[PDB]
Amino acid sequence: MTHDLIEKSKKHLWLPFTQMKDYDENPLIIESGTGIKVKDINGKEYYDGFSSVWLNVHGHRKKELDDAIKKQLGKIAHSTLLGMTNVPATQLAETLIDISPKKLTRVFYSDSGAEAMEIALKMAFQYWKNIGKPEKQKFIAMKSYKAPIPYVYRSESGDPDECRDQCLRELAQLLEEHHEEIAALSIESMVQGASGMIVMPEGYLAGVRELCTTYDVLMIVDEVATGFGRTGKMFACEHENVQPDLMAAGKGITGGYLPIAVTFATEDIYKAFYDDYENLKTFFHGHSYTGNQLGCAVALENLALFESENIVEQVAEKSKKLHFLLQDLHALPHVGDIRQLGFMCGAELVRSKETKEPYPADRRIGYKVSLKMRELGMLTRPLGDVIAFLPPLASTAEELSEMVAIMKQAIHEVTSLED
Amino acid sequence: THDLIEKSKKHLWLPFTQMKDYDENPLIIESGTGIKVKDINGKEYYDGFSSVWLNVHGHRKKELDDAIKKQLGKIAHSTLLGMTNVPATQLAETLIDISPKKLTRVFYSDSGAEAMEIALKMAFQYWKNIGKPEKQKFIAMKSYKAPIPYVYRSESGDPDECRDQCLRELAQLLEEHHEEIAALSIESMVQGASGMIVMPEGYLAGVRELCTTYDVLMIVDEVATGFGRTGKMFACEHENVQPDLMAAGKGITGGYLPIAVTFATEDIYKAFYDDYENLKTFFHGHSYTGNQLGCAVALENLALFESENIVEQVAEKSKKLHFLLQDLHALPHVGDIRQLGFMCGAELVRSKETKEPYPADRRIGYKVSLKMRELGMLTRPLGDVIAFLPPLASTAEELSEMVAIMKQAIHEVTSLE
Repeated sequence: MTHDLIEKSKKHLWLPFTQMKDYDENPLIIESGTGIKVKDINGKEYYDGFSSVWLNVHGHRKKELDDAIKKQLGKIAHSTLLGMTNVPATQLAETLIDISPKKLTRVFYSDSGAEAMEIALKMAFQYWKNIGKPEKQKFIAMKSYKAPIPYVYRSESGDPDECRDQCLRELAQLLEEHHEEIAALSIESMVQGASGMIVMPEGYLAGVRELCTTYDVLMIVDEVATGFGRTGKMFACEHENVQPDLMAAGKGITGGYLPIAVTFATEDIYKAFYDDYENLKTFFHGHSYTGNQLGCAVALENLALFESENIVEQVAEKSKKLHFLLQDLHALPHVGDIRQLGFMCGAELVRSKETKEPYPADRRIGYKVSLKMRELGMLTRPLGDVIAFLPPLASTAEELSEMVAIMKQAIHEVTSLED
Repeated sequence: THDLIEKSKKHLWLPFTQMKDYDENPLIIESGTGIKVKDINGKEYYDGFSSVWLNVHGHRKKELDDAIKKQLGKIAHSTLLGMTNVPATQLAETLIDISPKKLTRVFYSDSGAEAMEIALKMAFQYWKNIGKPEKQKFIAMKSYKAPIPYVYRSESGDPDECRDQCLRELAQLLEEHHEEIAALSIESMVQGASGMIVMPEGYLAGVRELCTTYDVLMIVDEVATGFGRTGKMFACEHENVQPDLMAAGKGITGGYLPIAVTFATEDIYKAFYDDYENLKTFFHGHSYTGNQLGCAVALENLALFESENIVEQVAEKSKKLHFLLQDLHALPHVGDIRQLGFMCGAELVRSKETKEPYPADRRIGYKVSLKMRELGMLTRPLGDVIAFLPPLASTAEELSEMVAIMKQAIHEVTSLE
């Protein structure tokens, strides 16, 4: 029965990033998917409006991807990368090196995007110790030490450039007086995802790259949310032509089918761990399913679809009519901000335009909208009161428009009643 | 092909491996069948370490292949953030059925390492949520440090004495520090990467008793020992111990895909269950959590455990495995053999009366591993401990074939110091 599936789900599960009480009152259990839609156990279909949490590229039950996994099963599902390697992980690594910024020449596999970033930090940490400067041991976290990222929406000036230069100036001052103790800087690539789909103003990222080079601090670029076509580029750091020292990737790498993550490094960083085992230069980390054949085999096929379906350039083109559709959401009294880079978008809801006072958090306004969209046939995740919109890269222009329409209807319906 | 070899040296950066070593002796696997793998040159190897302690039924197991192809016909991945899917829901029920009584909750992640980190987050935040933020430190077993028994390197060589000594050091530590301690983290029955050291009879149960007495959460690591490896489904069954938190992975999927789990009691779960405003949510998790493809193969893996009574015959085959390993003990540089089920280790030593280790210098474990490779067998040394963790599907004849190769290899490298 379907009512006992539901019952067993709230008895045995503990779900990530969710208040289980919320899950218990509004369960949803997915059974299948095809194209850009998923279907629950009652047969109700939804638009994957968030690409299963921004990792689904070509939709579900993408035949080429289905076949690439079946093909790989005919050989071997998993052999280890500890001390040795396998065919698909080696082949993928070459293809990954080709499509990434030019100075990134090394691929270290891991199991999640979060582990890839932790790996980037250990690499940066050990890097300085290995080249004889163990005083460089602190990190700059871009919101250790904290530096501000520009958020133009709520921001005294409301100016992309003033916000850019003012934040850069704060970074610049932090380096000036701490840099000799700092190993690295970690920053999302063009878009702050979880912090509300906040797009960086032009010149900002190229500007922190520049400061990092000047202060001998490694720059870690997190591309887990933005990588593989999401922003209309293969990697988002191309928007500003920045070369990372370290780059984390995952999610869409497999077209969204399986867990694979990568930390890219430069050759200069790589060679600081290359030496006789005796002189202790080895980077002692890495997991047990790292470079899983099944995940690498579906990734290879994923990147073959990018190149044979000009996916990145389709995203960039489709993003043009998407712009106008999203900008029309401003017609609603409780929108307030619309942010977009490629298929990476957010609509920040407010109780009042130009005070921009948010709703009190206890009004659950992002969550109520997510729930309304859900009854309307569309899945997405609210980040606070920002409605995220990250549809599959393979999303049609008509599918794009159907999704924005459901989103607009949901925002209006919840929000018309709040105040 | 031939080209692959240099490509791998140019593009990869491998985990826990000095790349200069890899370049000098590259190994690139192309396929597998049963408990053997084959490299790009056609050479076959016994998978003597189960692809690092995760491969259960061998490679290209029909039922596991079929379970993934079937799940592909439905959906590969949909999220567990705020919602769920059928395979992850079904699997959770099954994992609850086969895990210790007191564990009722399944939290998914991507790796066994992540499962353990989640367990610590659960413990740290549990105490905060119920108004004991002072309980924020941890005991890690070898933050605070207490000793695990290493009977071979002990001055009594007596299990009970080593056990009781290490328990009273834990006691002493808890007595003065308990009010600041959130949790204690320990491997279940066997210290894996530390060199395959089997815990003495009564020790784990003893640590469970002290955690309960001093109100500290017991986090149990079953990532390496889990799923029949030690001749029980979970090694903690050996001493009937009930964890508060338990990390698992590896063999969960028969070794096919990355799925990991953190088990929890309902008491711990409830401290995060509240109306959203009360700020009690466990805000952690990730992307491919409860992946359908991984959960699908895991469900089938577990069905095979049942229909093939994997556990009852790991325990059976271990009996004769004991004798094969004890004969290995006859080599002048095998100082110790440790075994619990299919989890074994041969600690190498410059000489036995002295138990004196080779200088790490000489790379004895490493050159034994390379020798074994030449001989058609893969394993990973832990320092100068040669690990032997063969697939649970290994036959009695395959075990002895693998032991004979290990023996030859230790003999040739070692007699040669």
